[PDB]
Amino acid sequence: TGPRTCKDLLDRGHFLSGWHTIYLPDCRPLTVLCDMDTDGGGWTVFQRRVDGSVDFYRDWATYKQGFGSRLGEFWLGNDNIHALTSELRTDLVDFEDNYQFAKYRSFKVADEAEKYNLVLGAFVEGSAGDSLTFHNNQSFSTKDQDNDCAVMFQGAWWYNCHTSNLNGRYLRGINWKSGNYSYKVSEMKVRPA
Amino acid sequence: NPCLTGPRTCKDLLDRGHFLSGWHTIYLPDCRPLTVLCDMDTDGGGWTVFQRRVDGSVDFYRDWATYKQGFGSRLGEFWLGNDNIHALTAQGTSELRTDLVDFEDNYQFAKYRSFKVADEAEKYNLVLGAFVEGSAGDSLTFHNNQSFSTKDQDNDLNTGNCAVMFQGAWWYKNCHTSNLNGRYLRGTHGSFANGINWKSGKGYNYSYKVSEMKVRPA
Amino acid sequence: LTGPRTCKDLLDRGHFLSGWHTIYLPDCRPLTVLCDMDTDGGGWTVFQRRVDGSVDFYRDWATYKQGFGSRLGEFWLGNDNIHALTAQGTSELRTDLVDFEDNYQFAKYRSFKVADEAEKYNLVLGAFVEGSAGDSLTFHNNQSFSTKDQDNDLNTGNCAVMFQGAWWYKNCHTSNLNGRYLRGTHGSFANGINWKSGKGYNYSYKVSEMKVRPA
Ligand SMILES: *[C@@H]1O[C@H](CO)[C@@H](O[C@@H]2O[C@H](CO)[C@@H](O[C@@H]3O[C@H](CO)[C@@H](O)[C@H](O)[C@@H]3O)[C@H](O)[C@H]2NC(C)=O)[C@H](O)[C@H]1NC(C)=O
Ligand SMILES: *[C@@H]1O[C@H](CO)[C@@H](O)[C@H](O)[C@H]1NC(C)=O
Ligand SMILES: [Ca+2]
Ligand SMILES: [Ca+2]
Ligand SMILES: [Ca+2]
Repeated sequence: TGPRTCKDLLDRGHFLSGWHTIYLPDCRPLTVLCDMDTDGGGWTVFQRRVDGSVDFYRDWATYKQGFGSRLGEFWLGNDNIHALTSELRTDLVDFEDNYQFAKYRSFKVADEAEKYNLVLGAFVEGSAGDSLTFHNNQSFSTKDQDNDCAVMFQGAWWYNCHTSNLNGRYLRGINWKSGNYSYKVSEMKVRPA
Repeated sequence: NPCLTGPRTCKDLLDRGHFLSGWHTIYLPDCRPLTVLCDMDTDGGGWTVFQRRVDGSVDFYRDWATYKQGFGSRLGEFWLGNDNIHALTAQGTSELRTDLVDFEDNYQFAKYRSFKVADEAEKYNLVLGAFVEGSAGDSLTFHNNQSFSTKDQDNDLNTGNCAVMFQGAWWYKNCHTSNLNGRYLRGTHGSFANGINWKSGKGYNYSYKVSEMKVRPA
Repeated sequence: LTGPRTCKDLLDRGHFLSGWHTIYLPDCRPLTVLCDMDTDGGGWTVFQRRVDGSVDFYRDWATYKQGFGSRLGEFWLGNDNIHALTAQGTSELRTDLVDFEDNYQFAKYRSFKVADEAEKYNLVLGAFVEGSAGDSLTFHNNQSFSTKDQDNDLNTGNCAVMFQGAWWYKNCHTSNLNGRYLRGTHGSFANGINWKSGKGYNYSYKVSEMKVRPA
């Protein structure tokens, strides 16, 4: 029928990163941020931090539906991420402009009934080093839902409790252990396996 | 056919499950499409943003015709246009919100119960309801029932030219206690009250990093 | 749709804010482009934008051909698109430049056309009309586009490599707007976002934009 993914869009000749609408297997439309530039492109970005203008210390309902701005920082929403999911790439930039990434061969979040349980594939490569497998098979947790954190390190993650905290505070935190240091830029993105 | 099925406000859009802030098209009461910036994130969301300053990349020291039609960029700073702002507030009760950020990352705000600008014939007269609350303090009530003025069309209550003296465009009285369309002066300035100023907020000598004005139906 | 064919059409239809809109190319191919509705009367289609150095412009032929970058920031629209945009009739060109002290310079030319890929996206430029940046494009008239992997210049070496850009290089250049984002004055010779008649071979601008409008 029409574009299912950012990869479809890239194959149809959309070469600039930006917000495009795609159709989920639901057939429900959704405008997403396509990264057409990184690692071959065709990535759908579901998380972005870039300047600390958006509060990421949010409750369950807010993470469920998504929040933020197409103009800047956002979380796409756990329902959308579930519908969406296919491999994972996390991109990270520090304040010295150093680039660091990690790539997982598969990435899926379950539905709300399974509390958006993270089921993550094998680490593939990445100067950032593996820091999410250790959170595999864990529900998602927000300040208004325990799960052995969210309040301790101020954020929301598949928390006993973490080795990455990308929805943490913009401290200039947004931590990746293998990578006390909060990154300038963080992006989480997906692409058909 | 799209007018009758399309959304009429950002609140409608939020109601249809649009949770990310961004530019969407809505249909004015006369059925004309208008691409607006929806703030879905702040104070429950569903706000239509008609003003935004963020980096000083756009000149806001503009004439009447330019303020009338709107100017700026969807990528950054803009004024939606006085005709559009009138169309959006002409019928019913839109509350107004003002969000301000300083260069030390202090977020401040002001909220009013209703906000309407009249049409061009009435020179976009401001009809402002009650100040509800806001950490930024009230700096708009002073401007109720004032015409809008630009450097080239002085409709203020000052014997001189407010828009020229304070280098902006606004519902100036004699002259102002707020000046959000003022120069992008970046924090403190020696020049007097000619920046993005909110008197009850950071005063007449400090120009905000971020300014946003937005409406939502009551 | 038979609708808007240019950013100027959009402006006439009452689109007053700069931003990305879709237009219909001469062949009815739809294209989403950045419209500058603010500058010099507005109605400009922007095909090049530098603003913060977040995008690598040191790219190969295929990449310049199809376009690259981001609607959120820096981009090159793509040589095929630029050709499609400028084949029929008269597009005038405006080049807008902003230094790190926020001073604006510009250059305006009466006509601007790039040929198709067979003709190596040749520069066909009209008379300089005015501009505070001076004229650093006319030197480049009637010259094939070159990238690091496709050397069509008049130098015995590879201009694109020597000045880390992609341009209508001769021997080698007087402007280099797709050069490295070097942030102001730089010791290194002429490998930044340079406009000789502007801030010279040793100053790289903060902002650069190249745009077209029906004359
Ligand atoms: C907005 O401001 C306009 C000025 O442009 C106000 O118009 C003025 O309204 C006052 C009411 O407070 C009128 O004063 C009254 O004058 C009559 C004589 O006509 C007198 O009997 C009363 O004792 C009282 O002083 C005044 O005429 C009028 N002036 C003009 C030039 O129209 C208007 O009231 C304001 N509107 C709102 C909603 O505040
Ligand atoms: C352009 O240059 C080509 C060779 O590169 C030459 O054949 C032709 O005469 C030139 N045309 C014009 C109009 O300058
Ligand atoms: Ca006056
Ligand atoms: Ca080659
Ligand atoms: Ca050569």
